[PDB]
Amino acid sequence: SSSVPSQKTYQGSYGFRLGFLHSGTAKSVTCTYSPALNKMFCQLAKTCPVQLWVDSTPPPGTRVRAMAIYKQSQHMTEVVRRCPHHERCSDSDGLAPPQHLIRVEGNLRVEYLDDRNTFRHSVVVPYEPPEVGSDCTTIHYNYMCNSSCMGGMNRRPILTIITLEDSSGNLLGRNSFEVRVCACPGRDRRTEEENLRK
Amino acid sequence: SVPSQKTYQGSYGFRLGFLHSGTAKSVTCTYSPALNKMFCQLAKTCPVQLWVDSTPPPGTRVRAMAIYKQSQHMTEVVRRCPHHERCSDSDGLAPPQHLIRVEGNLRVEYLDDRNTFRHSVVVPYEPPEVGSDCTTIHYNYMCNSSCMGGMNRRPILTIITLEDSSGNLLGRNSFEVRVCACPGRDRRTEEEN
Amino acid sequence: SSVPSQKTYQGSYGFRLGFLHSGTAKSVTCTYSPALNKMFCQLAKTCPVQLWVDSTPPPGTRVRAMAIYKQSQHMTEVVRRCPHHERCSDSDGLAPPQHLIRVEGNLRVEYLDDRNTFRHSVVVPYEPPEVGSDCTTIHYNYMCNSSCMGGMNRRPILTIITLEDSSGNLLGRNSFEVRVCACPGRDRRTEEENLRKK
Amino acid sequence: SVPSQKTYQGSYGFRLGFLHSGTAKSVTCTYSPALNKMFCQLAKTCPVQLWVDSTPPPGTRVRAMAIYKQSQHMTEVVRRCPHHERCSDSDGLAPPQHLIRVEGNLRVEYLDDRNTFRHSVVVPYEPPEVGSDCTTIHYNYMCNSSCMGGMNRRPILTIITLEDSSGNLLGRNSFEVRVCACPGRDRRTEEENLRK
DNA sequence: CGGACATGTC
DNA sequence: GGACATGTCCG
DNA sequence: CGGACATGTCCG
DNA sequence: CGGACATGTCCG
Ligand SMILES: [Zn+2]
Ligand SMILES: [Zn+2]
Ligand SMILES: [Zn+2]
Ligand SMILES: [Zn+2]
Repeated sequence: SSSVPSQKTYQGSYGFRLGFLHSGTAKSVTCTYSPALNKMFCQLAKTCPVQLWVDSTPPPGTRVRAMAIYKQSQHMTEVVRRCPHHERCSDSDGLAPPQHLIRVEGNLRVEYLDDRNTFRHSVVVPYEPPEVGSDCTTIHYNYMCNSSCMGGMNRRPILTIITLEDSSGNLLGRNSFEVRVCACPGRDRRTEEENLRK
Repeated sequence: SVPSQKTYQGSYGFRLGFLHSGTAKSVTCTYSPALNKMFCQLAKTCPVQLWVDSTPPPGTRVRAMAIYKQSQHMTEVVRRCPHHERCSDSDGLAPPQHLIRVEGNLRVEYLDDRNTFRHSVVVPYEPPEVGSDCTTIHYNYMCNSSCMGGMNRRPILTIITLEDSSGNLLGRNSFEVRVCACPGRDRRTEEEN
Repeated sequence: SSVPSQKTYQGSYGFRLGFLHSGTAKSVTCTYSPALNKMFCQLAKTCPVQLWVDSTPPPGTRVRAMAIYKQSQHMTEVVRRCPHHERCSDSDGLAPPQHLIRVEGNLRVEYLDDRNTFRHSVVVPYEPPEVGSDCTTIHYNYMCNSSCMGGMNRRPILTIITLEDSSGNLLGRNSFEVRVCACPGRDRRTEEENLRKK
Repeated sequence: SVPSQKTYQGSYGFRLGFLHSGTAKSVTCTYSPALNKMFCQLAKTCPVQLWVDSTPPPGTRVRAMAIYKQSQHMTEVVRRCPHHERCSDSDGLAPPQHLIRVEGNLRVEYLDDRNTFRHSVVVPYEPPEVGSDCTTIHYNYMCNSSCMGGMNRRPILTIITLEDSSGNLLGRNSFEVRVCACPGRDRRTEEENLRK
C-alpha cells in the first residue's frame, strides 16, 4: 500500500487554477465536465482538455504533473494503473509506457514517471505560458482505461491531481477533479447530476 | 477498569439511528429495535446515523469502541482473534488487531489506549449533507462474534461518543452487536423468541 | 484447413452427448437449449456434460474438450482466457491459467497446448457409467464470459468433445455452442424467443 | 514438495493396526477400515498399532507427520491454527505449533525440519511386549480439522514411517484423519456417503 | 440466485 | 437519442 | 449417550 | 438466494 497524496486545492503564489471547456451532455460528446460535481466524464483515449490559469507567470523550469488516485479512502493507498488487457493492447503513442493510465498528447517534452518509492505513475510537461491572445494554457490529457476495466480501476472512481511544481519537484500549486472514463459520458454525466437531485 | 456505557444525549441532543433493512437470512446489516442490537456480516458496511438537535462545534469528533456486554467479561479488551489479526485484509489505514474500522473516511484515526489498552476509532464530526437529516458513518466489524480466541460467542456493545477536539465528553450512546454469517436469520432467533 | 473438425459423429461406440434439463430460471447456473444446441452457463460454475455410448470403448480411451470460435472469420484464432482472468487468483492447482475449459473433480485430468496449432484442450480418461447409471458425467468449468474483453470478446464459441483411443486417434465427436454469461436463464429464454417470427 | 506417502511394508513387513471401534456421537477416537480414516477429538488419546513380520534393528525410530490429502494443498505445511498455537496447552515437550503429539513417552523428539519446514514427532521403536503381537503409540491431534487459519476444513493424512538411527527409511504407511468434535457422527455420515 | 440498474456495443 | 447486450450489487 | 441447537458454508 | 448441510456446543 502507498501513502496518499494531498488533494487540497492550493492556488499558491501564481494564482494557479483549472478551467474546462463547456461541452454539453449529448450522448455524442467525447469529453464533458460537470461544474456541479467537479467531475470530467470522458471516453477512453479521447482528448481531455484541461486549462491552466494563473495570475502571475511561473518561472521557466516550472513543470505540470498529473497523477490519478482512487477517490474512496479504502482504495486510496492502492496505486492506479491500467488493466491487464489494455496494458497489453499496444496502443502506444511512442512515448507513454503501457502501464500508465494518464497520457499527455501533442507535447514532445512529455515525461512519464513510475516512481521508485510510492510506485505511483504520473505524467509531467514543462509549463508554458498561454499563447498570444489567450488567457490560459491547455494540456491535452488521454485516459487509457475505462473506469469499469476489470483488473484495473474496476469501477472505482478516481481523482486526477494536477500540480504545478518547480524544477526540483517542490509544490507551487495544486488542483484536482474526479474522472469517470466511460462509453457514454453525456448520459453518465446527466445520471450523476440527476442523482445529485436526491 | 471499564469505559462508561451510560446514555448521554447532552447539549446537542445526540441520538443514533439505523437503516431499517429487514431480516433476509443474509442481509448485510440489520438492526433490531426490540433488542437495540445490530446484526451484521464480517467486513461489510454497517451504517450508523448520528442525529443531533443542534450542530456541535467544528473540531468535534466521533469515537467508537467495543466492550463485552456481560459483567464477567467487561474488563477484558475486545480484539480480533489470532486468525483474523493475521489475514490479509488491511485497507491500508486500520490496525490489523482492531475489531471496528471506519470505511470511507480518510481522516480516520485509530487508538490503542496507553493506559487501558482498549482499541477505538475516531473520525471528525461533519454535519449532514444537504437534503439529509443525519450524519452517517460506515463502520466495519472485522471478526464474527463466534470467533475462537477472540469474542468467542460473547456479545459486545459498541459505544459511540461525541467528543470535543480535546477529547472531552459531549454525548454518548450505544448498541449491542452480533457479527455473524446470517444476520437476517439470527435477528429473528432473538426476535421470534 | 487447420481448424479442428467440429462435425458431429457417433462412430462405432455410438457416442453422443446429454445435458441436464435445467430450465430457464433467470440466473440458473448451467442450462442447455436443444433448439439451439447451445449451453448457457456462468463463469466457473459446474457444467455437467454426459457421455452416452451404445457400447463400451476399450481401456485407455480418453475424452477431450476444446473450444473454437463459431464464426468463420474468427475460427483460426485460438480461444483463450482474457488477460484479467488469466492473472486472477482462481487456480484449481491443475489447469493452466490461460485455458478457458477446466475439468473439476478429476485428478487424472491432463491439459494440452497443441504442438502445431497452440490450441488448448483438456482430456480425461473415459470411465464407464457408475453402477445404476447409463451415462458418464464430466464436470466442466468455463473460466471467462463470452463477453470478456481481450478474450472471447463477445464472439460465440463451440465446444468440441472427442472420444479418442489411447494414441489420440478419433473414435467419435459431438460439438455444442457455448455462451458463458451472468444470466444463463435470461439469455437462453431471450435467444429462443428470438427464433420465431412475429 | 510432498514427502512420499507410498505404502512401503519394507523388509520387516511393516503394517498399521487400529482398534475395531464404535460410532457413538462423541466417542473420543474411532477408525474406519472402509475409509482408512481415523476420526478423533482434539487432544484425546489416539492409539495406533505397529505390526511387523521381522523385528527392526536397535536404534530404529517411528515418525509421524501430517500432510494435506487434497493435491492442491499438498505443498502447504500442516500446522496448528494461530489460536491453538498461542493457547499455552503444551504438554511440556511438544512445541506449540505442532499438530501431532505423542503421549506417555519421555524419549519423544519433535522436529522442525530446516529444509522442508514440515513438522514430525518421533519415538524409538520398541518390539511388542511378551504375548503381545504389536506395538502401540498414543498420538494426540491438537487442532480440529475445522480450525480456521490452520487445517481450515482440509482433510489430512498422517504418514507413519520406520527409520534407522540415521533416519533412512525402513517402511511407510498412512491413514486419513478428521479431527472433530463428534467422531462417531462424522464417521457414520462419511460412511453413509460412501454408499452414494 | 436475481430485481434493479450499471455500463458497454450495435 | 435508443434499444439492447450483458454485466454487478446486495437482499 | 443422542438430540437440539448455534452458527458457518456452499451448490445450483 | 434457499435450503441443505458442516461442524462445534449445550442439555436432557
Ligand atoms: Zn482497461
Ligand atoms: Zn475472527
Ligand atoms: Zn475473462
Ligand atoms: Zn486449532
